Amino acid sequence: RVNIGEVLDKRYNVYGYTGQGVFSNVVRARDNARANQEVAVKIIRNNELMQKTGLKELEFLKKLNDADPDDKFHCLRLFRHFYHKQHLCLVFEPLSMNLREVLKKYGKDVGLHIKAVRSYSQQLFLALKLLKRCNILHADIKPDNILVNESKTILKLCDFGSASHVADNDITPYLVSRFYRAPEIIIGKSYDYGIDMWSVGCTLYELYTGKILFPGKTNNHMLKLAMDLKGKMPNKMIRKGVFKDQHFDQNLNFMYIEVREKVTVMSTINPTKDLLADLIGCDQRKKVHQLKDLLDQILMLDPAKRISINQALQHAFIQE
Amino acid sequence: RVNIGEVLDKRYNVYGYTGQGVFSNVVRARDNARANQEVAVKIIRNNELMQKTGLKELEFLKKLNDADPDDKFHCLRLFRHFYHKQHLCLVFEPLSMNLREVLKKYGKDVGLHIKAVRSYSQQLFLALKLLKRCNILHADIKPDNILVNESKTILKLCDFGSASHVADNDITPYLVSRFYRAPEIIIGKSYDYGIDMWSVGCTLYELYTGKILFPGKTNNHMLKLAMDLKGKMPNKMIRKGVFKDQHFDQNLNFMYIEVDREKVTVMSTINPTKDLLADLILPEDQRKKVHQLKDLLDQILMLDPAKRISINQALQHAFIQE
Repeated sequence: RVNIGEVLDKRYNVYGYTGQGVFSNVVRARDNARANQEVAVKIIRNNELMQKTGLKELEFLKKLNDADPDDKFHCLRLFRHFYHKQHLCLVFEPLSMNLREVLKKYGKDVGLHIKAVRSYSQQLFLALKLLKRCNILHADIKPDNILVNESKTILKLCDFGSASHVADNDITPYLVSRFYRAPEIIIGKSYDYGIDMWSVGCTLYELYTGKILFPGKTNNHMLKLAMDLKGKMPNKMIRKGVFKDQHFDQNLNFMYIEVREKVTVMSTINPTKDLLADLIGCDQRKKVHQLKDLLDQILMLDPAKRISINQALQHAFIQE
Repeated sequence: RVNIGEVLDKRYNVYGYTGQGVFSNVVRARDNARANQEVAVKIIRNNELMQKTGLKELEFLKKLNDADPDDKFHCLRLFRHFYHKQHLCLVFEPLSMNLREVLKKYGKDVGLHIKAVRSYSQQLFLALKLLKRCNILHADIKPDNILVNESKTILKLCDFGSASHVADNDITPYLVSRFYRAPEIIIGKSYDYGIDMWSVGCTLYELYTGKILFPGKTNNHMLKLAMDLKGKMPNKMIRKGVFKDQHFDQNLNFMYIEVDREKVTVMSTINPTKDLLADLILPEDQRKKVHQLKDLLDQILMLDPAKRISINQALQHAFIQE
């Protein structure tokens, strides 16, 4: 809703857009008060509840920035905030583009160089470590919410409008964006940092292949695709889920919805999905193997068997 | 103190020895009351202090067996106990030999197959898991206290005569047999389940190479051997140590003691000379496993237990997951 050339807060001169995505306009400005240095300004919706979550996003970045004084854990750095025409405005460090758009600039299904993915994975885990340390769930990790500097060497985890503290975790199967939504959310089993880990694993595969790992059209389709990888969901797990019903029968069989309407029943699924295959189309192969193995250890259906952050950080794929 | 022939408790015919494990002789018997099924009877030593830890022993085994009904977690199964000529007697499921003896039947520095080692690794971590779930430290894990069945497919962690609760952590620099003793014990830092995981690491290496990992002649030598692997101990950690003064100077430099008359040499930095992969060494399937073992060992052998790999994480490690 803002115009180019507009000066905001008597210092920020808006010279362009990063875009409307998707709950707030983010603009590029130069800051008169600081030698015309570049900033991003996120302008939150004119909106009764959009601003509630904007004030949320403010607090989470404070704690996260307070907790990372030397900024070494790769979360977006918030500078300050103000109000303009009844909009809360957040001022961030300037960052060129998100990984969604770098991936598009790489072309249909191409992916990033394995060097890049390797470096990015380490930065994302450092980010997961900083989050857990603060007892925060980011709860929407994917390429679209990861930003990078102009040189594309440093990434930052951004958009904390979905974030929450670990404790208040509501029981909704629609937490996190679908493609990156972990099985313990869908099923209704209690969850924590592991969902952020699951999401990272989802986007690492996407960073390297250029493809969405689990393009499920619904929660049922998601669980299906997950179990096409790790076989069926563990039984003790299936049972702890407040929504297990919606997805399994008392014989703990998976009820898979189809096309008109169909509802097949499966007692076991049997892994169909070849990660290592997908991670290649046509010493370099060395690392791709490691990455596959890394993806295998973080995409475990039971959160409790999922690789820890420090072990991820310590994994062979990272250590080169 | 027993005679082959001697029947114990009106039911156990003692027919052979496994021996004087250490603090008590252990013999093989058949149980008349059960169609002569095989048992081991452990006879604790007269001493009033020794039978005091025998009660302790009985206690931890009952707890551990109690908390593991299906026996999924690889601790020695106690059947029952009686008394005999004033000795406490523990009756265990019968078990062939320890890993100390199987290692010797393999020959000098030969070690076991990597298949067996990874199988044993999982079983050992499973035992570590039960111990933590019962808030017990074992505190003497090493090949000698790990028994195995006839076919050597299965092992059991045994000899809970050094075990303790986690809460009453006596600051002694001599918990655990020296070669398997973690640096936090020696430095006098506060310690917990981490010391059993360290011990497991040492015996996995020793299980595969046939070699003792840290054959240190003194506590000070052990620290030296451990920093050869990992580098100098973290300052953050050296400070938390009640016995830091024995090993590190005011500047936190390691003081390495040697004989011939005792000389001391100070090292400010100590850079890793120990090459784990090259020790610890056939085909690419195996070789890949051995690299995995080497990666797993490196997480286990972190000088600071705070950084040391957890049990659940160890169980999920690639080396285990096959």
